[PDB]
Amino acid sequence: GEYPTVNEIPVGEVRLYQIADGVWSHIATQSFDGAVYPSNGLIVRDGDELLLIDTAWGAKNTAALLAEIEKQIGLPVTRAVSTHFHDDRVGGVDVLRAAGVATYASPSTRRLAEAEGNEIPTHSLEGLSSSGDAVRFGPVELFYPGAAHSTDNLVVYVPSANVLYGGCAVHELSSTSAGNVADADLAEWPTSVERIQKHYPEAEVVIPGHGLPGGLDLLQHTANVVKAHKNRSV
Ligand SMILES: O=C(O)/C(S)=C/c1c(Cl)ccc(Cl)c1Cl
Ligand SMILES: [Zn+2]
Ligand SMILES: [Zn+2]
Repeated sequence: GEYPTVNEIPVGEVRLYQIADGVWSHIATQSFDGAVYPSNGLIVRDGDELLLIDTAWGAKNTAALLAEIEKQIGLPVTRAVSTHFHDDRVGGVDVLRAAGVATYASPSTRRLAEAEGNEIPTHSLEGLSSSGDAVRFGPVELFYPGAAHSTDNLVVYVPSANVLYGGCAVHELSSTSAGNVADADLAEWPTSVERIQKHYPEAEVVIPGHGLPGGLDLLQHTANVVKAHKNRSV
């Protein structure tokens, strides 16, 4: 009865975990380049509707996510935001868009998704192109901390619950490296994390893109891991 881990979730199944009143994470697993990884997203209650943050990493997982939401929560998902362009965030957007969900991402994320051959959210989120930018979107704040895991990565804050969803710019405490840095800005990532720390000092829960949620220490840990990664790589 703890947060589910990668070995507890078959590929194709999705679990929900209650984080706060009206805030849940969704957890799925997927195979990528030969290994299996867990991945998180967020669900936030918006009246009698739900806001989804990130897909469940693929069409089949995302269909399973919608079914699990309908079963466990029973409110309609009306909008979704993808927090960067990789398949763990946008894979499944076509399933959402067919199910009548309005899908959103920054123009940067949409253009990078198109270039990569990934699914593309329908609507552009303006006002997030400069580091430190923040905009309101239903029950959350979207924040662009600067380049980190990717140049387009957004974080999401739920002010009613002081929940910070860091997406893939934030690592779990057990992480020992920056992971796949193909699209990363390793020089900027620690500064981007500092911007998050300064902007959301009252966060009570921090949810990484992959792995276990914790407190504010996930932010400092991430900066530490990324600096060490860069040092080892240099
Ligand atoms: O480290 C992470 O959080 C992710 S999203 C790595 C990644 C990369 Cl860099 C490209 C493609 C894909 Cl599918 C993944 Cl999972
Ligand atoms: Zn990514
Ligand atoms: Zn990721």
